[PDB]
Amino acid sequence: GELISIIVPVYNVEKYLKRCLDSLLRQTYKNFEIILINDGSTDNSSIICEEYAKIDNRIQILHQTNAGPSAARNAGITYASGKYITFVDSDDFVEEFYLEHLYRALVDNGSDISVCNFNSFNEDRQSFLFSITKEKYFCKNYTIAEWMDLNLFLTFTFSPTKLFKAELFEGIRFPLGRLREDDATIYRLYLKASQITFINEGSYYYSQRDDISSMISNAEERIALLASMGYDLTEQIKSYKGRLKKCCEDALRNGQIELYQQCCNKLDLIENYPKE
Amino acid sequence: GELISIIVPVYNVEKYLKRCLDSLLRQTYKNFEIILINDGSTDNSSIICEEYAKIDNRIQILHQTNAGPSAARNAGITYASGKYITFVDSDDFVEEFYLEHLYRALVDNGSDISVCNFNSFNEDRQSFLFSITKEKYFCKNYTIAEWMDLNLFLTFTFSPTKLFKAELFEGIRFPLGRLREDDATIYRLYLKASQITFINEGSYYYSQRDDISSMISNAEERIALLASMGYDLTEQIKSYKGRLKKCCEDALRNGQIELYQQCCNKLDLIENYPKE
Repeated sequence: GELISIIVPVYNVEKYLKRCLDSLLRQTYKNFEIILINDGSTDNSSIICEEYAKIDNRIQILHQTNAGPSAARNAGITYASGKYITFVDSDDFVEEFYLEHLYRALVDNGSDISVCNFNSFNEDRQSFLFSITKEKYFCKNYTIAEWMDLNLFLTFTFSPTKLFKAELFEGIRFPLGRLREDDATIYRLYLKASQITFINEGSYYYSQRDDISSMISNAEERIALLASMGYDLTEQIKSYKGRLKKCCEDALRNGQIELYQQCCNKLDLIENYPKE
Repeated sequence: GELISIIVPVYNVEKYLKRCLDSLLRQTYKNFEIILINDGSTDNSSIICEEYAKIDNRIQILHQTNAGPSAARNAGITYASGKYITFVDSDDFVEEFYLEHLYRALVDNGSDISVCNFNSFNEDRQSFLFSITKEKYFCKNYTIAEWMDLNLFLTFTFSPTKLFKAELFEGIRFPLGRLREDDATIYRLYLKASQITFINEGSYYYSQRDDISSMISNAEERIALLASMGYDLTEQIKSYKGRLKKCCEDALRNGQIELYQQCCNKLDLIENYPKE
């Protein structure tokens, strides 16, 4: 198979990194590179990275001065030479057939992107939560319009579980210094695609154990773009109202007063002054 | 007539302030207060303010530590006790019948807001440009939907030439530390109104002699709000695409590289990947 680039930002994850890398080296799909971007870790993460690189030549390390998750992923994208690009968080781990299933689903269907689901692992209790069962398995091709019309966490705000043609990344980078960076970026990759293939399997495990401002501005930017391109807004509008409610209260609790002012005003307009 | 609050931010306008204030004290509509917000001027502006306060008791001065145009206007809004609120830039000046015409247009039509046009004065050549002639005069009542469907400078991004019921300002303030603050605020006041009256007279004179980021996020925010409230997006979408073009090139010229990738990417999507 053609080369897949796995981009893995690493920042102070010494407890979890070995589990992650072991689950990647066990992939049944062999032709990958793993790009570990150590974002200036101050625990043993950087050492663990070096140790794994010494026993598998598919692992490439980039050490860099701490600059945040966006900067780490953008470095991953710049360094990747694969035909495909996928993201794995160093907190998490995957089934041994993860990559292969994503690959087949993309190539056999002629899609530009393939997406699977995830299950969770509760670290506090050391137990899986299998929300996605075999009985609920399905696979499906989508147009972009069908894809954009929906969880919203899996789809828009979570960068892993997805396999991207590398050419999609022309002009697309994660926004610097900001959290909710996936939220701002992943959907722009969808808008580049012609067809997206989804597989409802939980092959990625999300280990389980805020940036209000970005939450709001990401939603506004996404709505403006979709509108300018002629996509339907119904769901994005509901999402936006929901985020405004959360912001209006949480900004106040955090003492983010100008943000509070803004969000309340916006929520006041939508609810009490709609068009007549 | 009921009290009109005229909010006038003052920052280092010693050359122009006397002209502005003289044109205001000559108003045929007498029942106003002028709130001068000296935003920590370092020329003779603050002294000129004090001199005028001594000969007309309708003038109230607020001195404050320099905090920007938004902070100055927000201070004006907080201190205003009028039933109506209007803005005058200290750079500019008005006809003697300016306030009266705005007042009548609002009250006689039962509107929540009245708006007039402006002409310009070229300071370098000391000459008027009468774009708005008497032969092109008209007056008209508008719904918000009719109003929102258009210059765009006069309407959305320019805070003077408009008379607002004071009640409209519940929850509405100019955004701190940002330029294009008018761009972000004025239209939110329109959305509070039931009916807007426009008078096509150039009774305000704009004296004639950048914030790329805000330009873009203001447009995205406005589109998201309007969409959420059910208004039409056609013109805003055209406005947005135009600002992206300007941003894509100007951000690059200024060395604003992350902003440049963002705007190019957005413009690339809109023009080369519209919905299929």
